[PDB]
Amino acid sequence: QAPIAAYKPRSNEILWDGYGVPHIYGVDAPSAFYGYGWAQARSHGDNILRLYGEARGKGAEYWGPDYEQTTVWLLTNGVPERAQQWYAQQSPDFRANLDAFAAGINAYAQQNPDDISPEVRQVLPVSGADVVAHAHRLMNFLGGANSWAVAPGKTANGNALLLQNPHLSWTTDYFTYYEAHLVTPDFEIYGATQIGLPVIRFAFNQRMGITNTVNGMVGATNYRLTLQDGGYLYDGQVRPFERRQASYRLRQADGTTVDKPLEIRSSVHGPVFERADGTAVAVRVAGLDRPGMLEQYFDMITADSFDDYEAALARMQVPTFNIVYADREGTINYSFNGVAPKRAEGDIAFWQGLVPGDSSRYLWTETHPLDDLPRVTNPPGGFVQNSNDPPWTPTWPVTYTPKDFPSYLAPQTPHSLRAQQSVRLMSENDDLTLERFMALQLSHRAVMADRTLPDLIPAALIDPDPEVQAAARLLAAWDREFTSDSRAALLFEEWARLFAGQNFAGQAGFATPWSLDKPVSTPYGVRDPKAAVDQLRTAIANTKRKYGAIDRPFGDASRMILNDVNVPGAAGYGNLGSFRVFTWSDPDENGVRTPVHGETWVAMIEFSTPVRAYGLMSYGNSRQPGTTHYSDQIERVSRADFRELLLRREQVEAAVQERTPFNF
Ligand SMILES: [Ca+2]
Repeated sequence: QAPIAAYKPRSNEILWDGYGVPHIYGVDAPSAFYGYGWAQARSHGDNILRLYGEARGKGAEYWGPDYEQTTVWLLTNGVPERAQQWYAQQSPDFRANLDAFAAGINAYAQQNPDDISPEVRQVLPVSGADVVAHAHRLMNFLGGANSWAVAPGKTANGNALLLQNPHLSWTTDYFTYYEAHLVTPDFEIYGATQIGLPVIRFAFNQRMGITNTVNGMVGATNYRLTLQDGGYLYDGQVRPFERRQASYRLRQADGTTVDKPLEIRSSVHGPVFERADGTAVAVRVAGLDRPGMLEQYFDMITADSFDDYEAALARMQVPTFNIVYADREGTINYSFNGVAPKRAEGDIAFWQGLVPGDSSRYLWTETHPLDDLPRVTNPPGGFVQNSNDPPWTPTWPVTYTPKDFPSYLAPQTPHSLRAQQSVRLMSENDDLTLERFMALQLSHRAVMADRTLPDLIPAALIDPDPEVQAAARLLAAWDREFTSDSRAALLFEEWARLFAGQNFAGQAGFATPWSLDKPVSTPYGVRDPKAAVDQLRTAIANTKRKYGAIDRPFGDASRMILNDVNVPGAAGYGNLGSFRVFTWSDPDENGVRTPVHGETWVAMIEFSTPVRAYGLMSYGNSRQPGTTHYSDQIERVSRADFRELLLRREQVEAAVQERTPFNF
């Protein structure tokens, strides 16, 4: 009935498990934020300090030419200054949490100076504003993911299920996910978030949890300016620019710095940039007046009820993202979230291109409230999903159509085959257990082979080239599954690179086009079989060149390699239909390839009492030099051997490998 008793921390301590996951126990909120700062510094200190330095607008100053473009970009958009403003604009309670987090970082570095790379030492001390600045850069001035939520009625046990499944870069520093656990007398949060963020974006606890995917919210407008007589033409008149003289320091090879002038020009729209070709472009970013994004996430993930959650969401301080919610009470929700300008005309394509910058006709000033955006709560189908598809099949049966919303909010483009799989996997299954839920997450179907091979194979068999004939039989015998042992998968990928373009998203070659009326079974067929066979001819050559043969085992070429761990790969490209994603790189000279992005933080939660959750982090929980917690999870990933996620104090106590008492 009621959830299990909340644990009441009586001292400040971090209990680390064997995988380098910190369980931070604090006697109050600032204590927990401090411990969290300390832990992030231990696990990712170098890259966090680097990023904070950048978000200060001091990249060029600290590290020279390689960081200058970012410095100019951030200074022109007034990011470091706005962060100082946002910091002061925090509620006093949340500002104290931000101060504590920054102090935790500083105290870690103070106590462990040997753990801090020489190049980033100059960044210290960090402040609450630094924290705010980085979050500002990340959200407003910087892939893929899956998301599932399942309602009780669709499960065997009667408890909601949740999937957290972002697919960002395995290398990009600011996209590094970190797993942590925060406990105070008043709240509990478990999950993953980008390094440097003091709040957990992919969070769950005993009561509730959320996950995120990219929706590509069009939160900015690029205005083409008409330059005339030193100014710009606007409503038939020439307006002079706002001009501000700024400057920044650039580190030289000899370790000195040089002062570089930077004039920031602004039109009524926003700051002005000149492009390569010579187009003067004013950039107008929505939601610059929304200082509460971090606290919004915090209030969302510590909500005592769905009503409280929705009230926090409705603040409109989080500028983008599809956000999916589930709780132990049994509510599931999908929200197409972001800060979207109210506009009187124009579809999404119009607002994504260069918009005329000569007229107040196109100057928006207001943004949509939450109730104007596509949302689904407890739908008849008993699930919600999003795999970066436009928000038109978030559940099945659908509860709204594209007509119900302004045409500028979201595209109406063909749903990817991964997204089609996502809908099929949830809709086609009933009486789900957590085990089965987890099994479905591993899906790696070559859906595009289902759509194309029935037409391609017979066409290829009539080609006079015996090697093309053999290729057809190889593809024909394939079970259309991206398994390690597959001898046809690599060849099929190579054919698809031609048939459907290098991103596998091309549509022109299908016989039957995509249709929202058949959203999980179109597009289908091969429009021009003869042409497709010539593509296979080329693909055969490409496969042999890249991999050495047309039938090399998929998991022999596709490897997951971190430090000295080298394990076989399975699953693949989302746009080919693989739900579980590994975006394999181009191969090296031996035909070996590894994931550029794909599965990173993967968690599956059942809101039973107590909750039960399993997860993995592909690239471990630390990237600091010398850590044992970088390559220590990837072998488990290769076997889909998920860790039980430990939220209960006694579970944490049984798993502890390191104890860090702390003071605040
Ligand atoms: Ca150390």
